[PDB]
Amino acid sequence: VPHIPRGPVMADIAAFRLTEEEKQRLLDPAIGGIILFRRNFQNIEQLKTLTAEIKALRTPELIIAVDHEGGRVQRFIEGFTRLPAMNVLGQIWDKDGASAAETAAGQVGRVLATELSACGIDLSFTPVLDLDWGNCAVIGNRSFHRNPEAVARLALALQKGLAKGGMKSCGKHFPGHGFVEGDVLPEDGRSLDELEAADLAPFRIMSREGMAAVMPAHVVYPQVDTKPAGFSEIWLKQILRRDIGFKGVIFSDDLTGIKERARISFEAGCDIVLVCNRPDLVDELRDGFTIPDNQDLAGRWQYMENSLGHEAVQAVMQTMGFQAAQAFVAGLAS
Amino acid sequence: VPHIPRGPVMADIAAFRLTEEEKQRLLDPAIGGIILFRRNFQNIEQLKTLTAEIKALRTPELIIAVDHEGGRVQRFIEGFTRLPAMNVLGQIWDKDGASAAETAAGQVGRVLATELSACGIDLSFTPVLDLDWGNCAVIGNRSFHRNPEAVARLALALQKGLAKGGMKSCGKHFPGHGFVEGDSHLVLPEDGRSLDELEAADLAPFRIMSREGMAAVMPAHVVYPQVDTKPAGFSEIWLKQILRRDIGFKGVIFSDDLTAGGIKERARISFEAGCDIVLVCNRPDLVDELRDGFTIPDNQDLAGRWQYMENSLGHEAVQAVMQTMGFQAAQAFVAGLAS
Ligand SMILES: O=C(N[C@@H]1[C@@H](O)[C@H](O)[C@@H](CO)O[C@H]1O)C(F)(F)F
Ligand SMILES: O=C(N[C@@H]1[C@@H](O)[C@H](O)[C@@H](CO)O[C@H]1O)C(F)(F)F
Repeated sequence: VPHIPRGPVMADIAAFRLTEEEKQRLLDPAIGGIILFRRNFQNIEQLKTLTAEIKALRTPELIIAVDHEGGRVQRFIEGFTRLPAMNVLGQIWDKDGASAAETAAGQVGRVLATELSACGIDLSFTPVLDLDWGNCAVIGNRSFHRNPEAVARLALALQKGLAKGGMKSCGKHFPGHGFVEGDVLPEDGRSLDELEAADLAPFRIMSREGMAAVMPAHVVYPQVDTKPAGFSEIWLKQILRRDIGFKGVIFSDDLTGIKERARISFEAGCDIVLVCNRPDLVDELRDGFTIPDNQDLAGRWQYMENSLGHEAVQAVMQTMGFQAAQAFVAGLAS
Repeated sequence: VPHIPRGPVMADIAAFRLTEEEKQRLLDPAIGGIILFRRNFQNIEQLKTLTAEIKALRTPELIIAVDHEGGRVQRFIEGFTRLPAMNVLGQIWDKDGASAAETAAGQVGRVLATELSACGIDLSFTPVLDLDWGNCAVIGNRSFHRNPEAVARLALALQKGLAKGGMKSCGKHFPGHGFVEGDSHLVLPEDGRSLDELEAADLAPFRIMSREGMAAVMPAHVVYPQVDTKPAGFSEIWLKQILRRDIGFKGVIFSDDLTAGGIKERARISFEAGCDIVLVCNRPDLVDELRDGFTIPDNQDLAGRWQYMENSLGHEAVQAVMQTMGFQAAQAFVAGLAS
């Protein structure tokens, strides 16, 4: 079993089981992780087999992630608790108050993460920290709430729940996707002060409380930089690293030539580039790829490794407390 | 004032007032209409001035459109009634019944269209006819409902409201965007279902709206491999064989946003697939490239298809109607659904 450092590329796979070609691709030193999608899911036992064979290829084991946010963003349905959209939690906040909403968010996080942890998944790319300005359809009900305080608090409560389930968090989409219209490269014309007073606050607060990663917005904020955030040294190095003090992973979000697109991502401050639905572009990228110097990469990947062992998860899922959490969360979704 | 037929390209503009270069671009015979966005809106009076100067360039007057669906898709906010998301109408359906929901949809349509008609707008790109399968975040609350019957009936009721406000309808996104997952922004999703599955559900609102006089359709940027390997907006099977021949739709088929392989070639394959009018947004450079030496494809139905979309209310008539108590009550009712 070859020992190769996790590379800075997160790739993906076609279907339910690895092909031989995929195995060879995943052994490339450029690759450090995998993101899964609904097309990779048949049932829980198949998923376990898939994650095991991915993990068996090399050490440190490839980090495996998925988009389980809730509502209309939940890749794996059958055999999982159906998760509510995050704005459901914000509706509880408005109706029953912060305390009930936080409690509910904790349980959603716990169920979400634990069920995925049982299947060999390391991380869900959640939570969305974008504010619901009522402008952006592609975010839509994926946002907790309009109000930064509600978003921050619900996100923190979800994060604690995720940690109980073995998982770190990934805040999306830095520095805030909520204000633009999105239904192209959108433009958010606001000033940095306007963003600091609202959209950025949940990111600051989550970073302070141990958030593992961030996904950047594919959005230009011209008053701060002419470049989209995911390609901006100002956003990623000057604001996120230096000003906010964030030490976790900065993902590039989807780059899908590719070599040049990746280069500018890394140069801007991204640790890991995502290349989804395009194994051809992954093949093009990795051929003659030089791994950029990043002494923090290894630790940044490792912080995201799932913190629960397989047996410990099986035990927790047998408890009455967890099963009650499952039924509570199921009830929010219907 | 030059008399030029409306061309098959729908373009756009940069900001609040036309520049001289934009005026010259909009006189090109390749162009037949304009789509507006939030960046073109400062306030109602500026908007009126903008639409007037667009219309003054040529005859037949360039058709002007905008995306006013409701909820998180409403370009012009200040000075307009805030519109509810379409799923709010589906919630009324579930709670208070079809009759109350249809009535509400009629008022939303009326307010939506009338306020835009006051400003010189011809058409809103609405309604969404996609079904809420609980899969597609980008559609999300933009869909009326999960159930094809509810979607069809709410859409028809909205359509009658729109017509009261001077406007035709544009169904989105043919043949149905509801089932794919969509929470990236720039991927090409795949809907693996069979044609029969779509006919039993997602296609039915499109059939019904077509029969009842829907003026246009926007295609889904989605591949349905069991029917064709091409995305719907570039598929002869979807657009000619299914939409034209089988469904009998006679209105406008708009293209995807074509924004390389080159714009000329991308437009060519759109027209060849069955699109009447190509959209080229946020890229006046590509519109300039496209129109230079452009040969207008032969389409004897184009002129009538554009004209069917012209606003049916005169500007003064709309200002009068908006002073009425009945319309102001509609405004307050719709405002209340949004809050
Ligand atoms: O929102 C979506 N598509 C939008 C349309 O709704 C809109 O009328 C048109 C014009 O601006 O451009 C597309 O990008 C989709 F649901 F297809 F992703
Ligand atoms: O949804 C958006 N971006 C998504 C991320 O949320 C997601 O975690 C990632 C991995 O699948 O892929 C992006 O496209 C955006 F809002 F940025 F458009």
